[PDB]
Amino acid sequence: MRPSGRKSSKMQAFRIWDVNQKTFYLRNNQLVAGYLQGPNVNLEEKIDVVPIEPHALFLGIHGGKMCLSCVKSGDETRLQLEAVNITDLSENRKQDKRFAFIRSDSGPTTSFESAACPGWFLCTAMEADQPVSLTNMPDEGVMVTKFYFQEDE
Repeated sequence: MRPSGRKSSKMQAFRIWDVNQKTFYLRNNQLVAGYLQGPNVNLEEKIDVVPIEPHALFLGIHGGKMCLSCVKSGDETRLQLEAVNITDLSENRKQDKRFAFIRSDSGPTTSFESAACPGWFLCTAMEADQPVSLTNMPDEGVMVTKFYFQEDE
């Protein structure tokens, strides 16, 4: 999540998929898993990745100022693209609250911790219909917390 800064100096545009012919992609309000629907490339998964110091912090852009955060739905909290209506306030480091992620990249594939140290846990749906999921339990036969990390187009 960066408001331009230096001109022509590397935009951090990020995309996520997996080697079993599966991809992450936004339709209206959620990043769908594996392979649902994409008729003539009307999706655009490019998000700006900003780190605290060792890779972990937050995500933002998806067309025009949509911030990927751990949002509060009363008692529950899931991954959401909230519309940020301010170009001046953009966090470089930030403290532990329901808004960051620990990106645990084990060489070619990662996992997403939520809030940051406490909060919610790293997975995504297995087949072509449900989305990205910050769950209540680890990988004890649950979902896909082993997904490949790709940059730009």
